Amino acid sequence: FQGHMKIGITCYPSMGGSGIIATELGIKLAERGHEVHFITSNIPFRIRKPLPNMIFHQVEVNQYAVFQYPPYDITLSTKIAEVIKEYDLDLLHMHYAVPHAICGILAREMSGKDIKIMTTLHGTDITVLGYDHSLQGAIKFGIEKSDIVTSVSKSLAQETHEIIETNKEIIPIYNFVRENEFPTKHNTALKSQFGIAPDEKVLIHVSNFRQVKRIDTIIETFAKVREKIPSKLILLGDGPELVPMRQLTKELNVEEDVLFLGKQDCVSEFYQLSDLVLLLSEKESFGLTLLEAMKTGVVPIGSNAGGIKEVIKHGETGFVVDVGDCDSASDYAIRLLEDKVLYNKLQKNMLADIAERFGSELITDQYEYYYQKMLNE
Amino acid sequence: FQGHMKIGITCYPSMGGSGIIATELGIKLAERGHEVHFITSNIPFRIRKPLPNMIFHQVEVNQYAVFQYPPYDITLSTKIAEVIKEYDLDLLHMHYAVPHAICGILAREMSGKDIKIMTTLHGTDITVLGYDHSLQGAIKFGIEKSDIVTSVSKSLAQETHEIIETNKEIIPIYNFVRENEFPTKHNTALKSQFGIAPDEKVLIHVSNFRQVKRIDTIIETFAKVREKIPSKLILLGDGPELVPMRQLTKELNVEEDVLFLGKQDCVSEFYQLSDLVLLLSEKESFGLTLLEAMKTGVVPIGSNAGGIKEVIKHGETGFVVDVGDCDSASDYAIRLLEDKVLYNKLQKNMLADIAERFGSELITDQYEYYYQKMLNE
Amino acid sequence: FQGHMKIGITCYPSMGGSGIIATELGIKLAERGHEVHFITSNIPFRIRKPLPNMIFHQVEVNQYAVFQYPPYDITLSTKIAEVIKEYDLDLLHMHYAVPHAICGILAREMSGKDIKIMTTLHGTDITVLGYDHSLQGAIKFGIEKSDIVTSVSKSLAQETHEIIETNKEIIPIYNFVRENEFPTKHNTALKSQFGIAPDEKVLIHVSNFRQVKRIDTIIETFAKVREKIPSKLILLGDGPELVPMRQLTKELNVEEDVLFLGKQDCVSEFYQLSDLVLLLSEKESFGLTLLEAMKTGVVPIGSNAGGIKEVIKHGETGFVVDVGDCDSASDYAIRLLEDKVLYNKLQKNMLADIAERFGSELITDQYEYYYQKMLNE
Amino acid sequence: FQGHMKIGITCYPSMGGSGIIATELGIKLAERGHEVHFITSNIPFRIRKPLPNMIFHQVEVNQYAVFQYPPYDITLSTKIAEVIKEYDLDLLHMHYAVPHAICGILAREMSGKDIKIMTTLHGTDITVLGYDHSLQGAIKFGIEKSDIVTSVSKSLAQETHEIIETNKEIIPIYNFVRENEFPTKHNTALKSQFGIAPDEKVLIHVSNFRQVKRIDTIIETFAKVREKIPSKLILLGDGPELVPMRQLTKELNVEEDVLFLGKQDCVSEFYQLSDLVLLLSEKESFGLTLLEAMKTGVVPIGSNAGGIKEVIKHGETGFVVDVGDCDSASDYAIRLLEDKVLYNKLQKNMLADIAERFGSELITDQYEYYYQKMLNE
Ligand SMILES: O=c1ccn([C@@H]2O[C@H](COP(=O)(O)OP(=O)(O)O)[C@@H](O)[C@H]2O)c(=O)[nH]1
Ligand SMILES: O=c1ccn([C@@H]2O[C@H](COP(=O)(O)OP(=O)(O)O)[C@@H](O)[C@H]2O)c(=O)[nH]1
Ligand SMILES: O=c1ccn([C@@H]2O[C@H](COP(=O)(O)OP(=O)(O)O)[C@@H](O)[C@H]2O)c(=O)[nH]1
Ligand SMILES: O=c1ccn([C@@H]2O[C@H](COP(=O)(O)OP(=O)(O)O)[C@@H](O)[C@H]2O)c(=O)[nH]1
Ligand SMILES: CC(=O)N[C@@H]1[C@@H](O)[C@H](O)[C@@H](CO)O[C@@H]1O
Ligand SMILES: CC(=O)N[C@@H]1[C@@H](O)[C@H](O)[C@@H](CO)O[C@@H]1O
Ligand SMILES: CC(=O)N[C@@H]1[C@@H](O)[C@H](O)[C@@H](CO)O[C@@H]1O
Ligand SMILES: CC(=O)N[C@@H]1[C@@H](O)[C@H](O)[C@@H](CO)O[C@@H]1O
Repeated sequence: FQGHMKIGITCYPSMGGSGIIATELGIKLAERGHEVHFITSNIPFRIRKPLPNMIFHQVEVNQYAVFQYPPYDITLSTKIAEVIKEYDLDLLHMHYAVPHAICGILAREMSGKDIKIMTTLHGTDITVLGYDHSLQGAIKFGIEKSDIVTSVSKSLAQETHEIIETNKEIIPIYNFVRENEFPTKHNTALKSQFGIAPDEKVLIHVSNFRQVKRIDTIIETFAKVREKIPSKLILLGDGPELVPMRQLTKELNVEEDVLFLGKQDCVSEFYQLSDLVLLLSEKESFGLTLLEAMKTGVVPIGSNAGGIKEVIKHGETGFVVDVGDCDSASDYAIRLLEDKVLYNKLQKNMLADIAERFGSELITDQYEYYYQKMLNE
Repeated sequence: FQGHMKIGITCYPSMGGSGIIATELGIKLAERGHEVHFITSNIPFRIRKPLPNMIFHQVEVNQYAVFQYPPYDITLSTKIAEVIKEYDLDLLHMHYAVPHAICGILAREMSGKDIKIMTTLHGTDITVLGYDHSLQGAIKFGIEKSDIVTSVSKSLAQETHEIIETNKEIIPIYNFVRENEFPTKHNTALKSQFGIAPDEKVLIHVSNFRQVKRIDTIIETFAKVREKIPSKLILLGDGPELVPMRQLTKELNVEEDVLFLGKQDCVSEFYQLSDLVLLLSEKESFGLTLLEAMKTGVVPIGSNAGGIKEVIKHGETGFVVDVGDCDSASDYAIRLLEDKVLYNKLQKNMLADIAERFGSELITDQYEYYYQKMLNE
Repeated sequence: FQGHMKIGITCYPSMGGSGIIATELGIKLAERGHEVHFITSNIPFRIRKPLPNMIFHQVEVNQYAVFQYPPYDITLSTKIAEVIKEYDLDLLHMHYAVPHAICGILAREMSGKDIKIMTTLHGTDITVLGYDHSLQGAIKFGIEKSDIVTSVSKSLAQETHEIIETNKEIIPIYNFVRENEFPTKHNTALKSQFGIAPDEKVLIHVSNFRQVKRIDTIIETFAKVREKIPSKLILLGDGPELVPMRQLTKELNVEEDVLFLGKQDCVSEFYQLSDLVLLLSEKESFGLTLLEAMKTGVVPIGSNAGGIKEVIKHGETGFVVDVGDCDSASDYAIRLLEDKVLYNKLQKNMLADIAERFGSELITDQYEYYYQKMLNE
Repeated sequence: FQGHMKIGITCYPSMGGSGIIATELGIKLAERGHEVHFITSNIPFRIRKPLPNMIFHQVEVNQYAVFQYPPYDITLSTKIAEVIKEYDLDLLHMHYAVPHAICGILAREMSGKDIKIMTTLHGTDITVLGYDHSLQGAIKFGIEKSDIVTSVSKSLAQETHEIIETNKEIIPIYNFVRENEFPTKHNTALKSQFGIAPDEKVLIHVSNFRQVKRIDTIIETFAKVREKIPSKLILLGDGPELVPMRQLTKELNVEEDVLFLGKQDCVSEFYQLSDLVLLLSEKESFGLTLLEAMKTGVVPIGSNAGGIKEVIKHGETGFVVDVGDCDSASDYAIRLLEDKVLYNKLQKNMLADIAERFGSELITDQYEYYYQKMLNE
C-alpha cells in the first residue's frame, strides 16, 4: 500500500444500483481516511454524516439561450478539472464509459495534470448500444484510454469484450452492501401498518419498473404461488411499466394481493418483513436489490441473465430460472414458502457466501488495491 | 366548402417525412389563400417564397437555472395560445399524438377559445411505446380529445387501434409530394461529378440510418446485385448506423461501390440519376422517400412493413419483399436492371398510380374537407 | 374542517427551499393521516420513515429518437393524471406556476375529474421573467386557472401582482422548518474535526452559489469582521460562483479563514456550531436557510431584499442591511460577536417570534384550511 | 499557400449569424475545391447545390433511459472523431469556445491524430458568462488549447481579453455576406402584397427578439419617425420579446404601422423593399443583419455596442447612436428619409466600404491564410 489518496468520484447519485455503489464506496474510502471528492450534477445523495475529508461538489447544468442542449458533459468535466487543480487529486473513479469516463478523460486534459483514471462498467454502455450505435466509438475510447477498467460482474466483462471488441483488460470487482445498513433481522411491526396479516407470506421485488425487469414474469409467478399459499407481493419502485403491470394484476385477479408501494428511501425495513426476493430480469449485470435482500436474510429467486447467476448460487444460496419461466419460478417459490428446512439451509449458505464474496471491506480493499496499482504504473 | 380558414400547424420541421409533409401541406393551403400559421421551436424550415398569408412563429426553448429540463411542451403551448388569441385561429393541425396533440389541447385551454384540433399520426407514437409505456395514457388522450384524427396509411390506423385500444375513428389520408419539386426526368450531368460512369446502374437509399431502416439488408442486397451488374449504391442521409454500415461494406468487399454521400438538401437531383430506390424497413408507416423517387420515375423495391405495401403495388408499380429477404430483393433488382420491358411497364403504371392516389391537390382537398367537417360539428 | 384529504404534490424535490418545503409539508399532512401522493421526476427525496398513507410516484423522462427535448411536462402531467384516476385524489398542490401549475391543469384535463388545484409561488416565476418573457402568458394562466394561489411571503405576492398584472388573489403563507430536525442547541464536537478552535467565532452562509446570493458581499463582510475578531466563515453549498468566490478570498487575503465545505445533507449540525448566519441576497422571496439557522439559535443578518425583511425583524430578532452594504453588515456582525447582551436579547426574541409566525403546525393548519376552502367552493 | 485542405466545420447551423457565417464560409471553401465536412447535430442547413467535395455529417442526440441529459457534447465529439479517422482531416474549424472548441479538442484526442483546431469567437461565450460563471474555465481552456483563435470583430477580441484574462492572441476576422445572395437592388412588387403603399417609407429590423436587441428602442424610434413621415416598420423574426413588443406598439398607438411578419427564409427580398435598417442592440459583436441590408443598398442606423461601430462608419456609411437613444435615432432616420442627397452619399460610401472590408473573397482568403499558418507551425 502506498497510502492516503485524493480521489474524485463521478456517477449519477440517483440512478439505480450504480449510484448507490459509487456513493457507498466513496463513504467507505473516506472512513479509512482517504480524501474523497464527489463531483456530480445538481442531484441529491444519501450521506449519513459529514466527514472533514469527504466533499460533495455539485454543478448546475443550465441551458442559456446559447446552447441547443444543456451542456452536461462539458460542465461536469470543467468542474472535475477545477477540483483536480484546487485539491491536487491523485486519481478519478468514473462510473460508466459514457458519459463519465469521457468526462474524466476531458477533465484530465483541462486540468494539465496527468491524473490516473479508473472506470467502472455497470452495463449501461451495453444498454445504450442496444438502442443506438452512435456512441460505440466513444464507449470504446473511454474504455481504452482509462488506466484501469473494472466491471461489476464477470458476465459483464465478457459481454463487453464481445460487443465492444477491445483487448483492454477488464477487472471484475463485485458489488457490495454496507452491512450496518442491512441488519440480518426479521420484523413484523411494519407488516400490520401495510395491511399484511402475520400468517401471510411476503414476496418482494424492488426495481425501476423498466421492461428489462420482466415484472410480468414476477406477477405471473406470484399468481401461481397465490393459488397454493396465502401471500402478498410487494412491488417497490416506480417507472414505465407501472400501469401495464397494475392492469396485469387485474387480469390475473390478484389485484388485492399485489401492493404497489411506490419509491422508498428505506428499503431494508421492507426486506426485513419479506420472505422471498425476486429479480427475473432479461438483462442484469449484478442486481443490487438481491444482495440487499440476501444480506437481510431473504432467500432469492433470480433469472439466469448476466450477473444474477454469479450472485445466486443455484441450489446452494437460492434458485436461478430461465428468463420468462414463471412455471419454474413459482415451483421454487412454493417450495421455499412451504419448507422451513430448505429455506433455513439456503439462508445459512447465503449469509456465509455473501460475507466471503461481497463484503464491503473486502470489495473496498479490491478497489483500493487497483487504485494504487494505477498510481505505480 | 365553408371557405377561408385560419390554421395553426405544429410539427418538428426538421424531422423526417412528417416535417416535410406538414410544411408542404401548409404551403399548399397557403397558396389556395388560407391563412396559415406555423408554430414550432427554434428549428429551420424550407419555404420557397414568402406569402403575406403564411407566417412562421418560432419559440425559443431555454432552460434557466429554474427548470430541470427545457420546457418545450409548455413553451410551445403558450406560443400557440398567443397565436390563437392574436389572429383568431379557427383550428389547429398537430402532427404526432405526443407531444403536439397534447400541446394543442393545452393551448386551446390557455387561449380561452374552443378551437378545433386535427391530429395526424405518423407512427412515432407506436415507436415511442416500443421503448417505454410511460406515455401510453397521453397518446390515448391526445387521440381521443382531438376533434379528428388522421393517419398517413391504413396500416397505421389499424396498428394504432390494436396498440392504443381506442374506439376513436382514425381517418387514413395518404402522404404526397409536391409535383413541381420532383420532375419526372433523368439526368447524368451530376453522375460524373460523383464518379459514376455513364454505363453504371445506380441504386439509391435515403434515410435517417436508424436500425429500423435495415440498411444491412440494403447493403446485402446490393452486394448480390453487384456480382451480376456493374453498379453503385448511393446512401443519402446520416445517423446511428453509419459506422456499422460502412464496416459492413468492407466485409462484403463492396466498399468502393457504396457512396456515403451524407445529408442532402436537394434529393430530387440524386433521384434523377438513380435507377432503383430501396426502402427495406422493419417498420414504416408510409415511406416518403419512395414516393419522392417514384414521382421522379425511379422504380421501387420495398419491404412489406406497414404502409410500404400500400405505396407500392406489388408486381404492378414495383416489388415488395419480406423484411430481411435480401435474396428476393436482389432477384427483383437484377431483373429490373436487366429488363427494360419490365422496368418501363412498372414505371408507367407507377406514374399513373401515384397521380391518382397521392397527388398533392387531391390530398390537400382531403385535409381541407375534414378541416371543414370539424368546424361544422 | 371537512376531514381526510387525498392530495397530490408536485415539486422539484432537489431544488432549494421549495423542494424542502413541499416535501416537509407533505410529511406533516401525512402524519395527521391525510393520504399524500408525491409525483415528481426521477429525482431523490429525503423521507425519514415510510407511512402507509404516503406514496412517492416517480416518472422517468426519456428522450427517444422521436422528441427534440425530453418531454418533462407531458410525462409528469400523464403521471399525475394516472394517480388522480387510480386513487381518486381530491386536490393537487403544485409548486411553481411553471412548470407545475400548468402540469396540474393539464393533468386535471387528462384525468376527467374536476379536481381542485392549489399553486404555491416561490419566486422562481419572477426569476424566469427576468431572463425571458416567453413564459409570461403561461405564468399568468397557471396563476389564474388555479383554484387558490399562495406565496411564501407578502413581498412575493405584491411583486407578482406588479409583474404579472393579474387580479387573482394571492394568499401569503410563510415557510416553516420541522422543529425536531432543528434542535435549539450549540455543539463543538464537530468544530475541532473541521479545524476550528474553540475560541473562534463562526459565521455561516448556506446557498446555491448563484450570483443573486451576493456571496461577494458576504466575503467582503467577513474580511472586515476578521480584522477585529478571530473567526471563520463557513460556506455551505456549491454552484456557479464557487471559483470566483474562492479567488475573492485570496484577493482579500482571508483564504485560510474561509472554509468551502461543499454540499451537505445535514446542515443542522453546522448551524449548531455557528454564531452568525448571513443571507445578503439581491432577490429572496423567503430565505429558508435563515429560518433553519434561527431555529437552531443562530442570530441572522440579512439584506432587505424581498421576504428577508419579513423573516428578520430588524433590531428585534436580527439585523437587515441594504443590498451590497458590507460596511453596515460587518458593523452589525462585529457587535453581535462582541456583545453577549445584544446577542442573547435578539436570540430570545427570535426564538419566540419564529415559533409564533413560522411554526410547522401553524403553517400546516393554514395550508390545510385553504385545501378545504377549495373543496367547498 | 500549401494547397488543398480537408476541413471539418462545427456550428449550430440554425442559430443566428454564427450558423450562417460558418455554413457560407464552408461553401466558399468548397467552391475553391477544398474538401469540406460539416459535423452538426440533427439541425437543418441551407445548401444551394450539392458538391462532391462538401459533405454534411449529422448526428442524432438521444437521451436513453441511461443519461440524465442528452449527451450532445460527447455525441458530437465522437462523430467529429469518426470523420477525422475516415477522411484524414487536416484541421477543425469550431464556432464558439463552448461547446464546440471543447468538442474539437475532445475529438482530436478520440481520433488519435494531432489535427489542428481553429476556433472562431462570435460573442456567445461572453453572453454565457453574463448569466453564470460555471463555464469560465472551459471557455478559457477552449481558447488556449486551440491552435488559432479568431473573433468576428476587434471589439470582441478586446472584450474577451478583459473578461477571460488570457494572453492568447485572438485574430479579428470580420463577417461577410455572399454577394450573389444579396443583389444591390430595390423592388416594389412585394411591397403591395404586404399592404405597403408605393409612397410609404419602410424601416426594417431583423432579429431573434431577445431583450439584448432593444426592440423597445426601435419601436420608440419608429413612433417618432411616424409623426413626421408616413412609413411602416417591418419586424422580421420571432422570439421572447414578441408579445411585449406587440403591446408596446399599442401603447404608442402605432400598431397598424408595425408589421410583425415572423421568421423568413428569404430576407433579401425584404431588404430590397426597405429604406432603413435598424440594429440598436445593447450587445452585438458584429450584426450580420446590418451587412446583409447594407449589401442590398439599405442605409443603416446602429447603436455603438460592440462591433456595430466597426460595421457602420458613423457619418460616412450610416449613423451610430448611444444604446437607448431613441431621440437621436429618430432624428437620423427622419433626415435619411427626407434627404435624398444624404441618403445617396452614405449609400455610395457604404457600398464601396463593405466591398473593401467585408467581401466574401477577401474574408475567405483571410481564413484560408490562417488555416495554412496552423498547418505549418
Ligand atoms: O424504491 C426504490 C427502488 C429502488 N431502490 C434502489 O435502487 C437500486 C437498484 O439497483 P439494482 O442493481 O437492483 O437495479 P438497477 O436499478 O441498477 O437496474 C437498489 O439499491 C435499490 O434498493 C430504492 O432505494 N428504492
Ligand atoms: O439527406 C436527406 C435524408 C432524408 N431526407 C428527407 O427526409 C424524409 C424522410 O422521410 P421518410 O418517410 O422516407 O422517412 P422518415 O425519416 O420519416 O422515417 C424524406 O423526405 C427525405 O427526402 C432529406 O431531405 N435529405
Ligand atoms: O449544502 C446545502 C445547501 C443548501 N441546502 C438547503 O437548500 C435550501 C435552500 O433554501 P433557501 O430558501 O435558503 O434558498 P433557495 O435555494 O431556495 O434560493 C435550504 O433548505 C438549505 O438547507 C442544503 O440542504 N445543503
Ligand atoms: O427571420 C429571420 C431572422 C433572422 N435571420 C437571420 O439570422 C441572422 C442573425 O444574425 P445577426 O448577427 O444579425 O444576429 P444574431 O442572431 O447572431 O444575434 C441573420 O443572418 C438574419 O438574416 C433570418 O434569416 N430570418
Ligand atoms: C439492468 C442492469 O444491468 N443494471 C445494472 C445492475 O444490474 C447493477 O446492479 C447496477 C450497479 O452495478 O448497475 C446497473 O444499473
Ligand atoms: C419509420 C416510420 O414510420 N416513419 C414514418 C414514415 O414512414 C412516414 O413517411 C413519415 C411521414 O408521414 O412519418 C414517419 O416518420
Ligand atoms: C432566490 C429565491 O427567491 N429563492 C426562493 C427562496 O427565497 C425560498 O426560501 C424558496 C422556498 O420558498 O423558494 C425560492 O427558491
Ligand atoms: C448579440 C451577438 O453578439 N450576436 C452575435 C452577432 O453580433 C454576430 O453577427 C453573430 C455572427 O458572428 O454572432 C453572434 O450571434
